[PDB]
Amino acid sequence: MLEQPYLDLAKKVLDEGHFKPDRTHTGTYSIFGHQMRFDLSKGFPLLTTKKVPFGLIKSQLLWFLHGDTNIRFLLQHRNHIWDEWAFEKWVKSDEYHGPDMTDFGHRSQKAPEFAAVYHEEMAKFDDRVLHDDAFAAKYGDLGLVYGSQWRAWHTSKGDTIDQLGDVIEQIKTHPYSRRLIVSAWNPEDVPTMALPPCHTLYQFYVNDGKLSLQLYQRSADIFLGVPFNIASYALLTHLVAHECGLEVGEFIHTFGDAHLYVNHLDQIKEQLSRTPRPAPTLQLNPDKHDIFDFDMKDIKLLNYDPYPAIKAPVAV
Amino acid sequence: MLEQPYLDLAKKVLDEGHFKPDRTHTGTYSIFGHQMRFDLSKGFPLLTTKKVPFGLIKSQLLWFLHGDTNIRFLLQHRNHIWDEWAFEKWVKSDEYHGPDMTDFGHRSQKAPEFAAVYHEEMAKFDDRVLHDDAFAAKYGDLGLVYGSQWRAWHTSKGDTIDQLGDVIEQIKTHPYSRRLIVSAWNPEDVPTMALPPCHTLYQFYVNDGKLSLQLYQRSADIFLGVPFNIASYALLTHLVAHECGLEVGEFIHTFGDAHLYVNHLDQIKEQLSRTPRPAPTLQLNPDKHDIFDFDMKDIKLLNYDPYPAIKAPVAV
Ligand SMILES: C#CCN(Cc1ccc2[nH]c(N)nc(=O)c2c1)c1ccc(C(=O)N[C@@H](CCC(=O)O)C(=O)O)cc1
Ligand SMILES: C#CCN(Cc1ccc2[nH]c(N)nc(=O)c2c1)c1ccc(C(=O)N[C@@H](CCC(=O)O)C(=O)O)cc1
Ligand SMILES: O=c1[nH]c(=O)n([C@H]2C[C@H](O)[C@@H](COP(=O)(O)O)O2)cc1F
Ligand SMILES: O=c1[nH]c(=O)n([C@H]2C[C@H](O)[C@@H](COP(=O)(O)O)O2)cc1F
Repeated sequence: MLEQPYLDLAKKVLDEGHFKPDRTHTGTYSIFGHQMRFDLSKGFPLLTTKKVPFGLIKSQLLWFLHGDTNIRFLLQHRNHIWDEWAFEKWVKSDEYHGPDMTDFGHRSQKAPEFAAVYHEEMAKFDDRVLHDDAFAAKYGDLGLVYGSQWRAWHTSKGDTIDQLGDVIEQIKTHPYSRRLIVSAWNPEDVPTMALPPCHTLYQFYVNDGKLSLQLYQRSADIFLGVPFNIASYALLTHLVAHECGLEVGEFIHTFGDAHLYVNHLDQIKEQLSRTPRPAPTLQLNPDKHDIFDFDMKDIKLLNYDPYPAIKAPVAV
Repeated sequence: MLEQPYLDLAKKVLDEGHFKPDRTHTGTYSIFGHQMRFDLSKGFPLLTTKKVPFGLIKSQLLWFLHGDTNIRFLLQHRNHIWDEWAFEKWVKSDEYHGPDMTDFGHRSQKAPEFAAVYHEEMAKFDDRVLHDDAFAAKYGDLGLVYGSQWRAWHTSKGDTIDQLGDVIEQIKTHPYSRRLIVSAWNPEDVPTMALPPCHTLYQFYVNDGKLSLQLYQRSADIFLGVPFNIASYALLTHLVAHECGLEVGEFIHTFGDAHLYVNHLDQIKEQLSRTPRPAPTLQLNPDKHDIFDFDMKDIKLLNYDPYPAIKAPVAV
């Protein structure tokens, strides 16, 4: 079945896992080291044992897949996953001056009155962004995010290398090469960023005509973060092979610290009260080949019958 | 037993492996994706089923572990593993002008007369290096090799980040962090190098006082290259914990393309005619703490009873 992978990763953590403090409060139960593997020939591992929502996953990928470091496309696609860091880079400073708000969010996962401000002054924020190009360009252009990492490596001699572009042009001409990597971890930049890229390195592979991919994710939350991650990189592979004219092999997903949060383990146990159903299947439009173009009307997920969605608290 | 890992990786390739052309002639049998794991508490995985030689492994590590991009320390330590690329960057050019030699080596693994030249003009090379500082500094300073990758990241704003230094100072103060990485893959530099770093990324981990490490190696030869690699990173971990005052956890070693060469598979089958013996145990001197200092008289391997060494041809 395609998603038993997750359920044996998540099972093995609350069984083998050993406790660690984190970079917040809530403890983690962590394993270090896992290869999880999915056979893309017969699927698209979006969890049938918990609604996970393909729409925000597509948007986010597509944002990444064509330069963007600016949340104004994400906002205007009803997606707000990367919304708050834009507010941290602003609540703090010199145009804004308003509410209490310096530090919000965690103290809004359980708040005071906070909800009508963290939700209403960072409403006004995300609004001005979508309509004020000036404002968009500043407090909504996040800088360094996977988008500028894959498509824009800033180099010691002035300019930017579009790495993923180059690896999709190697996939075509030179298929069998052991070099087919996109790193997202740049040292000049990591004694700095809010989050360093959690999705560090991913190499690709052809062999027999179908493209595998492997992703080393350095820090992974078992419950909330790992559902989107399997699916995104699975969506990213389906898209590279429709470009490079290849079939689908594997999506292999490796880990450093796969960790569960102690504040959401009653909830993972409830997910294991469910048996996986038949796995869903994606569609990508034939009339669009340069993967760089896809809108939402170019990737269709079909026949996803999920079990009810299970809620958990971003403490980060 | 600690090295059955290798023998089930190497077994699984000539069994599951599927054929691929490479960046040379000789075909490969390759798997893509493996986590291999060793429990350093009870060992030091140097193969007992084939002599592998700790001396050249120590030298090479130590070279790496204190700035060097120059083979004059490697030469003067009777090690010549990185010797020939120094000769390719020279056979080719303007001080040298001598023998036929432009392209040598492969055509010396099976040569014409080649042996008394590839071996005698690149004798004269490695000699002048060890005695002529001028010459050392040029045709023996390899530039970018793991040494300048770990200890010298060249940055867009002028200077060099000593990454490994910084990660050993984080290991001390902040132990439990999901950030403890040293990448060796720099994009500005990889549309270029002879070999891109085969040992791309490695993150570390404490938890309960003993340090694990995990290495994603992008391209690995099963037979010749993978023996040194398990041991080096195992030696590298033993050294970080004696610095950071930690015990030893695991050494986890992940793969992209683990591949065997078709020209050395009679030879791997002969290694599997042997049962592993008791695994060897290393020593690191108590009076030397800054790992940055170790000479050869600071790491002792004890009680390594190996099976005879099994020879195989560098075609690259
Ligand atoms: C990328 C990026 C930046 N971020 C920020 C961020 C903050 C805390 C985190 N916490 C955990 N455990 N994992 C994460 O991936 C994570 C990411 C993201 C923002 C939201 C979601 C997300 O949709 N969360 C839940 C929604 C339910 C809820 O909390 O109310 C989900 O659908 O699973 C994922 C990533
Ligand atoms: C690092 C680096 C650069 N290099 C260059 C280089 C060239 C061809 C290769 N071929 C293979 N299969 N794997 C490699 O790691 C490799 C590396 C190295 C040079 C020598 C050895 C080595 O000692 N080889 C054999 C020696 C026996 C022989 O060939 O006569 C061994 O001990 O296993 C390893 C790495
Ligand atoms: O440190 C090294 N490791 C390594 O394994 N090789 C070789 C053999 C390996 O199989 C190949 C990597 O494949 P590619 O041909 O893509 O470089 O280079 C060379 C080195 F310098
Ligand atoms: O893309 C992302 N992935 C991710 O998982 N996180 C979170 C949750 C994860 O557990 C943590 C990574 O650990 P660290 O605290 O070391 O950053 O950051 C945030 C993102 F933006």
